[PDB]
Amino acid sequence: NKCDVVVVGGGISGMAAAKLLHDSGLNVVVLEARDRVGGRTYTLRNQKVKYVDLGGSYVGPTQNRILRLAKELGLETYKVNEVERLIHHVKGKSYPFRGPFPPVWNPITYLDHNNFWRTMDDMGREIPSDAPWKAPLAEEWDNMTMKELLDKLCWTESAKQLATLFVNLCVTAETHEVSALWFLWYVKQCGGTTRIISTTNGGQERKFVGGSGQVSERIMDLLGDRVKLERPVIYIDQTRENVLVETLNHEMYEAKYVISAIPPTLGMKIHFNPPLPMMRNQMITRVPLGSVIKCIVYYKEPFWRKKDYCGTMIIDGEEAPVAYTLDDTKPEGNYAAIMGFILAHKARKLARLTKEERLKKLCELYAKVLGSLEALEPVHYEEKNWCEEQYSGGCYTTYFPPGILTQYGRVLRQPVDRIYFAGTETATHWSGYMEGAVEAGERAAREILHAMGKIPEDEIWQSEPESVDVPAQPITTTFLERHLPSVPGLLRLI
Amino acid sequence: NKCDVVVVGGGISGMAAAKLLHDSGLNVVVLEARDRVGGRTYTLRNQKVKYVDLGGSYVGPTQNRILRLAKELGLETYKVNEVERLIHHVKGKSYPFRGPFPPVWNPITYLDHNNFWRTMDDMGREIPSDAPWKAPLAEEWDNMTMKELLDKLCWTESAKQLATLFVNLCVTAETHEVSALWFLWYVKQCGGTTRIISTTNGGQERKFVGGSGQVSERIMDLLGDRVKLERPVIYIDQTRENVLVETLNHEMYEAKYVISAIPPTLGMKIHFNPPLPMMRNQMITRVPLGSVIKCIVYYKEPFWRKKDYCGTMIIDGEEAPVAYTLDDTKPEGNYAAIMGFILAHKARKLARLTKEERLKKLCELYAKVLGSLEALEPVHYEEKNWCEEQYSGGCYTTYFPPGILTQYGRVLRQPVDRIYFAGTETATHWSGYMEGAVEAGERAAREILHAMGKIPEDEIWQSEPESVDVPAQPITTTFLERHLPSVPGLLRLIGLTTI
Ligand SMILES: *Cc1cc2c(cc1C)N[C@]1([C@H](CC=O)c3ccccc3)C(=O)NC(=O)N=C1N2C[C@H](O)[C@H](O)[C@H](O)COP(=O)(O)OP(=O)(O)OC[C@H]1O[C@@H](n2cnc3c(N)ncnc32)[C@H](O)[C@@H]1O
Ligand SMILES: *Cc1cc2c(cc1C)N[C@]1([C@H](CC=O)c3ccccc3)C(=O)NC(=O)N=C1N2C[C@H](O)[C@H](O)[C@H](O)COP(=O)(O)OP(=O)(O)OC[C@H]1O[C@@H](n2cnc3c(N)ncnc32)[C@H](O)[C@@H]1O
Ligand SMILES: CCCCCCCCCCCC[N+](C)(C)CCCS(=O)(=O)O
Ligand SMILES: CCCCCCCCCCCC[N+](C)(C)CCCS(=O)(=O)O
Ligand SMILES: c1ccc2oc(-c3ncc[nH]3)cc2c1
Ligand SMILES: c1ccc2oc(-c3ncc[nH]3)cc2c1
Repeated sequence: NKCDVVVVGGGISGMAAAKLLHDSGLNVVVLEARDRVGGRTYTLRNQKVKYVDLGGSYVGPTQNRILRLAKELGLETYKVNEVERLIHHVKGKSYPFRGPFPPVWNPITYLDHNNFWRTMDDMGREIPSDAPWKAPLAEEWDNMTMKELLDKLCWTESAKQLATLFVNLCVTAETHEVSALWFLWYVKQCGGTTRIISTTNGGQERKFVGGSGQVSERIMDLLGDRVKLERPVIYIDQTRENVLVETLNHEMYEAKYVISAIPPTLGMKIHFNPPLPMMRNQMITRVPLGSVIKCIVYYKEPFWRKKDYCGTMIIDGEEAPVAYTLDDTKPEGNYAAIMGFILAHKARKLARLTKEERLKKLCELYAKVLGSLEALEPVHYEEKNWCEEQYSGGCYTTYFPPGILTQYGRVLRQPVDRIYFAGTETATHWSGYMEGAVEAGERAAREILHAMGKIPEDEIWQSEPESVDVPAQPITTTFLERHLPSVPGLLRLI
Repeated sequence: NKCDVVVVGGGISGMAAAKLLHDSGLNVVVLEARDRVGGRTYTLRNQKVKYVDLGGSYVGPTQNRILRLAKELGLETYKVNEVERLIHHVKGKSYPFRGPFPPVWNPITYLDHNNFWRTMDDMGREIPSDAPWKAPLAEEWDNMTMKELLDKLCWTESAKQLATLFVNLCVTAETHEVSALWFLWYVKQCGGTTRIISTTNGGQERKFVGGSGQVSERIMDLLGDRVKLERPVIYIDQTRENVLVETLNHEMYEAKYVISAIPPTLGMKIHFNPPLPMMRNQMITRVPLGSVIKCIVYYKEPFWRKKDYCGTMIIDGEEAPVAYTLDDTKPEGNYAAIMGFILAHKARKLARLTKEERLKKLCELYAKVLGSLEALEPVHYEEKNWCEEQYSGGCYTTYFPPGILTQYGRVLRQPVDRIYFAGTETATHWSGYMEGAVEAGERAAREILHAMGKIPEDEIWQSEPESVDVPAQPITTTFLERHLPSVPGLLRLIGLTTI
């Protein structure tokens, strides 16, 4: 089976790469392991839900590539509900609020919370988006976990508990599991603490009407039989004139170049001839993905709105199975629902239960947090545990344990002879997201066009015009936010 | 191709498992990815060296399973040279010594060093060998790195520097890369700090005459054509009555049971039907192996012995490419040589050089440490960087980063339907070593014999008689070693007295 380029993986990144090469007139083939496209996106349809995203779902301002590609494919977005108040549930009680962060009243606690977010952003400003290993303190920050950084920075338990929730929600991993350098890079490359965590004007702003799975599905529609489902790649041989790619179902493909568009560690499922260079050989064993169950509970009405709650809950404490929720009701106001994530160690702990047992735990939690018996009467339930997936390895994305990013980070996007590397993990802006999958797929495709003499080197990386539909507003701070002292700062001054 | 049991992997563990099963009367096949058996053991033979171990090589007292297996195969051991003095090189200078650790004269520094080793072993005694996640403080210890633990325990930089060399040499990883719970388990399950690090009476005491690769080679000889070389396994299907195992070169094997005798993360190279359970699916992405280049420099004579140095060097400092060496001269006294390890980040950093460039840096280092110009006159050089191996992933063994051993540790040797797990990583005594490979291969084989109804349950785990050729001396302490205070203990005493 001969072609110009074989793309390994039919997620957003693989599809985005294959579309760009196809549009330029090359013959492309996509080899997809699953019986479906979309990868870490997956939209389920049935009569009870109409459609529901069980994988990645949210898009927001500054994510211009995914918004442009989806629009071209005929998709529209709608705004996640944030009309009414958010809730922070702390020590068994609900506190309603508005804004990026829940209010803090104790003056010492206030200084400590303010300093924490401000310091994460100050640190990020020294970390290059395209080369975090070049931060002036790269080794110092990479050799400690986020747990150790929080222990140093947070003088109050209140700030440490909220910081921990923040880490667990952003990267589906425990603070002690991940490098401080890598985590600080991850926040900075999504535009900072406010942008990453916000609904209005942030990464949770919007969802696609009909589901995000439609991105990969609609590219597969364009490409037709160029997409081969149930073709897990098992072997890549670069010792001859053309590259040879073999699948598990005993097919052989021959191409001038390959794009690897799978999570980095899933490169281990492929046997290489000749062997990979030593730094990549070891890198792909050092880069796990996080752990999460995404759970959606359906109700007759969006009853929380009647109490002036929008459906967003930030829920602290070990006993709560879900630490974060958003309203998942359709833009038409029907199929009322709450989406929640079971994060990191809780995904491992609660996976032992039945689906019915998890539904009961969630409904009882939401009844307490929303202060409503209506939460105890679900009409339907859907969930997906991404820890189970052989061809994802987890969700949302790959995290770096201490020491790995500085030692192996340079390897991620370095070509290996005629194999180029896409996948959201290789992006420089919203890596981890659907936005990063588009950036990395289109960049890896343009590296091949450049290697073919079709475009100049300065066209490999390309800027994206801002979406007219989803424009970004500036992120601002107040004089007091910028200048109030930290807790040890107020002590040095006393 | 039909059989009772397919063993995936022909290193020591898979070879020990296959031998046990074969001896019990079962039909076994070994599917080995490489064109050779032995895996993380590899004995090179050529005219310049005669033979030389480029992978695992040392055995010692308390490693009774590997000693028994090797003896039965007709192999002999000899003692690594420790006749003359050891050297500790720190801050640019060499200090000769004898004993498990260089002597410390400053009384405050002495308290801190004594307390450090003592405390590592005290903590280890809280950790069950067969279940480290059951330690009372397992979560607390697993949620910090070894670097954080050294920062807390060591009240002198001298102790922290030495402990850092200790961690790097024991597990070919950095202190900040590894879980404190996992590292404390690893040391305890090798018999403790003295036993793991010693030559005489420890893990470095002996080598096999002719090389350790003979263990795997001689078992292949016993098994004949049951060992299939250049058969990398790509696919295991358990949806039917018999297990189906497919190889890369397009062959199919059918068996009642399978033993996976490969490093845990190399399980990712196999596509599973049905998919693995979620805990194992994630576990095999969380367990990297360490990084090392093993380097042997050959000389006309063992010239260091004439200066009353045995060849053992503990070398501190970033600029030193090699942090630990042993005399590698043949027991006959010829093919004089120094073996050195390039460890952890230095294996990555120095892999960029040529073989000739690395030889030059090693000779220049040895010349300074030994105060000997003769070190600049090598006659031959061999090396192996284990980081480059597709079918090993690194050496010596698998390490666990913070948080992993408590969350996923119980999965490591849990059977998946009809797949059982061997490999040194699943051992409970000298896991990471050739000893642990034998323990795990024989244990997994006996799990299958029990599943077939051939042996009762209490025979799955079996004790090993002590070697009569290499018996173990106990590790002892003195009254003062046991009861002298730590540095903060002493400060507490001072505070109390002066109150
Ligand atoms: C799973 C999951 C993902 C995301 C979210 C939630 C879940 C449960 N959430 C999103 C955000 C992540 C933040 O960090 C988010 C969370 C919370 C609030 C706001 C936002 C989300 O809502 N928005 C968003 O943009 N991204 C989210 N999540 C991550 C994205 O889903 C993810 O970034 C992209 O989908 C990744 O795309 P790709 O890089 O294209 O990678 P895959 O989807 O994994 O595709 C790889 C395909 O390759 C196939 N494969 C594997 N191995 C193969 C072999 N050997 N041979 C052939 N094919 C192979 C595999 O099957 C895939 O199809
Ligand atoms: C590499 C290396 C290993 C060891 C040492 C040094 C090096 C450079 N040193 C040893 C000590 C380790 C201490 O922690 C030590 C160090 C310093 C001072 C004293 C002692 C040593 O000297 N003694 C010792 O006992 N062990 C050492 N090292 C570790 C051992 O080499 C290792 O423990 C065993 O060899 C492991 O045996 P196995 O569990 O059987 O595992 P492998 O050897 O890796 O065999 C697996 C085989 O599987 C094949 N494979 C892989 N993937 C396959 C697929 N998909 N299909 C089929 N076959 C597959 C692979 O090719 C292997 O042959
Ligand atoms: C004359 C009185 C002097 C008292 C000295 C006050 C020091 C008290 C220690 C409290 C530790 C608080 N945390 C946040 C855990 C560590 C801070 C990290 S760091 O100290 O900035 O490194
Ligand atoms: C007479 C008492 C006065 C003491 C007051 C001085 C403060 C001492 C701080 C030194 C830190 C030493 N290290 C080893 C880095 C950390 C130890 C961790 S732990 O404190 O033992 O938990
Ligand atoms: C810690 C953990 C979760 C969090 O969610 C927010 C938030 N959501 C929408 C506006 N701010 C802020 C926040 C902080
Ligand atoms: C830290 C690093 C390496 C080391 O080697 C020893 C040792 N070797 C032989 C007897 N003791 C002790 C020791 C401590």
